[PDB]
Amino acid sequence: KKIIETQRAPGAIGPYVQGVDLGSMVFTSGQIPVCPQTGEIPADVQDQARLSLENVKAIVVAAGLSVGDIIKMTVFITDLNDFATINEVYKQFFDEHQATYPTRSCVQVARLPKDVKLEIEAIAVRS
Amino acid sequence: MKKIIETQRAPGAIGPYVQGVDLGSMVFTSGQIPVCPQTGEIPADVQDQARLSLENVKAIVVAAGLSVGDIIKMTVFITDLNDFATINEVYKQFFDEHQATYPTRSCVQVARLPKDVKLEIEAIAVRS
Amino acid sequence: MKKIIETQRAPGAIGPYVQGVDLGSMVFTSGQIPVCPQTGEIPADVQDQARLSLENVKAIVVAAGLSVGDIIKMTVFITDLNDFATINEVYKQFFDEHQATYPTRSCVQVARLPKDVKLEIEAIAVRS
Repeated sequence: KKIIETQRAPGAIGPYVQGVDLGSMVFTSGQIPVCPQTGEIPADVQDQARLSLENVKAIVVAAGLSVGDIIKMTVFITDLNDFATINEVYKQFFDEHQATYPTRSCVQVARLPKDVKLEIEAIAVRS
Repeated sequence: MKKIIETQRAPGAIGPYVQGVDLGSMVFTSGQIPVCPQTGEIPADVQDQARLSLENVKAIVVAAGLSVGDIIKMTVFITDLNDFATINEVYKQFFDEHQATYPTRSCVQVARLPKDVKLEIEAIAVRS
Repeated sequence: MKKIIETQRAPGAIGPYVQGVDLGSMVFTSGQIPVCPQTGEIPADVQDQARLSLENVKAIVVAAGLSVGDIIKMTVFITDLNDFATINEVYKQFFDEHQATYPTRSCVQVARLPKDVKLEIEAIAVRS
């Protein structure tokens, strides 16, 4: 049960840690497209998708793991019109790390913290 | 242990995901929607939709060497809580049919789901 | 080891699910809504609702021989983000009171929750 803390993901606002490392398994919090330095949210969905993804990556790498060890994601979205765009980014993100795609759920919710267009949580394994 | 689960008995991974992953001790499925594995059709009735997602979950869990009775956790994202009595009747019947202990569950009403399905079901199965 | 968890300190199961599953290394809870185990009722105020879901989670985790400080991941499903600051405050004091480090967390606003409660909270806890 080790806590994960990285400056390459946005710092914890409220009463949660960025990640927890259980030994075999790493769980991230839901990541939103907040810039870890500036605290800013990009306006385009394609930039939001990339930034949530990077924020997930940061926590997983801080645990000593890679993109390729992510086995499950959930993508919470606010607008299905954004779906093909989010998918393209999500695909390029995995391809660039030469990593097979995780398992995945994807649901459109009513609203997300800070009115972002998406939120991504992950589960990675050590081997 | 990481092994990708791939089956013709569940609908083909359309976008950037795999249907299931087998970690040895645990199996995770992608969220299963009511898409017919052979025809790509979405049944119109919520009873048939409920039944079809559960069957798709089954197909992936079985392709891993497991069964429905190994399912320990499900999340059931739905678009109408008024459908809930019917979903729940189908869902009870499914575990019963398979002589399976009921898993833990969360059920929430979301805004909308891929391909305008009424439910999406993700599952976690353990080996022993 | 697939042990069903059963406690009277959380509302009894109302359908095809169990309150919790103990796998040995981890414990998964069903999604907990703010129904009082003794009255079957829902308090109107969201601080009360948040506290109660959290107590209900704790009742199951504790039935497995674990404690609040062993909870590693929560998903908080809410129907109104305007409730969020209030829910956080209650959620934080809950963990502080138990001297527990905060779990990882996802928080989304859904459209509707069973019995029209304001939030629903599921958990995962680990033994070691």
